Amino acid sequence: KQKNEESKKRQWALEDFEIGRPLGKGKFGNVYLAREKQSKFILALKVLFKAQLEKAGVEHQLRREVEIQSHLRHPNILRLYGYFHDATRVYLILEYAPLGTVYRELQKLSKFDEQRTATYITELANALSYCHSKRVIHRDIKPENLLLGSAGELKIADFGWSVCGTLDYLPPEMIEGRMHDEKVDLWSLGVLCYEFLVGKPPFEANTYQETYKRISRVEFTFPDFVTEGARDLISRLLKHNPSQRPMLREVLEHPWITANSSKP
Ligand SMILES: Cc1ccc(C(=O)N[C@@H](C(=O)Nc2ccc3c(c2)/C(=C\c2cnc[nH]2)C(=O)N3)c2ccccc2)c(=O)n1Cc1ccc(F)c(F)c1
Repeated sequence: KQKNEESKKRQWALEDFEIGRPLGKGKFGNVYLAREKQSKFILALKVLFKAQLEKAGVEHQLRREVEIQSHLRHPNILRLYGYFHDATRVYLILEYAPLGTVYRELQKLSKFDEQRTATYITELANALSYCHSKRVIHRDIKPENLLLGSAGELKIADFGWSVCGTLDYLPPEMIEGRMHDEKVDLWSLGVLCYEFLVGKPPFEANTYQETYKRISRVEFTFPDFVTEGARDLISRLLKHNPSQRPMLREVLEHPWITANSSKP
């Protein structure tokens, strides 16, 4: 299912694949379902236009991110099989996550129950701990960049790595131009946790400027249905002071998480 091949190579051409239905769209590329002709392996092929990548000044980010990603082997991170190119465009060979994005699940369910939410948060904390363990700090984490495996397991799908768009998930130190460390994504978990339970992120607003101020001020409120344990956890993660966010160990041990996650 996931342990295909570790020898990533660039002798792949478009003629190796039968192309299927469009899976999603982004600014630069379309992602398609695809099947490798020889093996019949189902995967997703994301197609990005080279000229657009260079024009936007992100091609170097892509080379470095691909190189990093090729090293990451983890059940809650989408596995990257390889890449190649022709004259017009650049092709990324990605794991196919059949149950789709958490974003769509949120749109379909309106909000998640504490069980879905705490399972998702455990999976994210595990994945970010693994990423942090190899010097790979993460940028923002969006429900759009969370996929679901055949058993409903979460897969981190965004390239927010290191050796923007909407800010909803960015911590103050990332938006105020301050210094940021691995604690940025702890902020991200609080934002995602809130959105999972509530159905929108804690600082959502009609305009970018309003949102900027709400994040900077940490101006958010809890609806009544949000339980005492979740309020406490979100409040621990959504701290202005990076130094005040917990370690991932502490997150995984939080009594609301331990009492609510469905992860055997
Ligand atoms: C901010 C952001 C968000 C998302 C991406 C991103 O690309 N995810 C890739 C992806 O979806 N894989 C994938 C694999 C198997 C799947 C599915 C999806 C799926 C269903 C589906 C689709 N849609 C809702 N459900 C299904 O059933 N099986 C992807 C790669 C290339 C093109 C499109 C998607 C991302 O890069 N960014 C960063 C970003 C980019 C451009 C900006 F301008 C910006 F500001 C920020």
